[PDB]
Amino acid sequence: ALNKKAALKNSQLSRKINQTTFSNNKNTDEQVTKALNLSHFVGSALVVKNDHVIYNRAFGYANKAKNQRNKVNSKYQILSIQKSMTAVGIMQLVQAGKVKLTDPISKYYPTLKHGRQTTLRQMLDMTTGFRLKSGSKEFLPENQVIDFAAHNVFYYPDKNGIYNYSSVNFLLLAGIIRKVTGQSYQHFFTTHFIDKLNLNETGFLIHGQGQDATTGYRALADQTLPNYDQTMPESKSQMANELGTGQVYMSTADLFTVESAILKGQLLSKKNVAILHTRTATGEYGGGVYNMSNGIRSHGLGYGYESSIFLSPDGKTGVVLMSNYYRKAAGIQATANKIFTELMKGDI
Repeated sequence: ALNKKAALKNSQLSRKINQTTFSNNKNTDEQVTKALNLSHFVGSALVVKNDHVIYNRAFGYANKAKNQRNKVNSKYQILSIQKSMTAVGIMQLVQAGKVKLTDPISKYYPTLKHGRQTTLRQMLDMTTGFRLKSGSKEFLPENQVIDFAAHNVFYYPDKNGIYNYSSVNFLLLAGIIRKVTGQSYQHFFTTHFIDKLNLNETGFLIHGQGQDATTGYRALADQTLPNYDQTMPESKSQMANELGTGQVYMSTADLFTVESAILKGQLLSKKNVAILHTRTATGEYGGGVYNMSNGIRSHGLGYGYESSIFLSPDGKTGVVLMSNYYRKAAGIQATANKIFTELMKGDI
């Protein structure tokens, strides 16, 4: 219907994006702003080159009703980009000698009837046959979010060992962090990421964003322009059910800091970062990110938000775009991809 039309409009936007020039004898602000304006971007945009911020600008409204404009320090949902952080949490446990990537899931989830042999390595690479079709419709504490998933997950033998995206893999990994450490995931995340890296605009949505908050907006089918006519709800249960997988908010700077710190070896040895970030035979995905010849990427979608990061192998050069106004017909990822490609060539 309009669904199909929206995919087509987005293809056409990617076309116009991909055919924009980009020269380094022209002002960075002007060129990036032109590309963001093409997609009618709403949110905040960060471009870093050899660790220097070269573009940092916000567009549209954090909360239109309250006349609050998005700011460079606005907070957005990182969504699935949190999986890369859960992945690093697991590999920290590997480095500390507390788990192995060859461990079978049945070591941690003894009640599972099928897929018991599935390794932690496979869960980290999206090469498992597990799927959770939906979480609990009522708010559950972490231990019960984990219990729900372990008892409600499907297993598909056809999908064992081949890349197929399934979020429950990372919820279950978060439950393994809980079991091994005896800590909550929220506490683990706070000490290992928030405290460690001095993140001041990072937290869990279930506890509120505080200052510089944003509101998620709902687009009607096939719309490209932001009208802010409808907010997108997210219940407490939906936030709880994103344990390990998409329950965190960050500023663009805080997201860049985490992903960069990972690659620079600040949280985990460079050797273990490389072991973690290893693609598979069937997919670029490995260890919670997509692995490319020219760095990593991760993308998130939900609750009216979209998030995107592209980052160079050494962590010093990249693009973060986050939006509180997802539109299928005006996605942000192709824009971030093009900026990153140009940035890595030397064209900015």
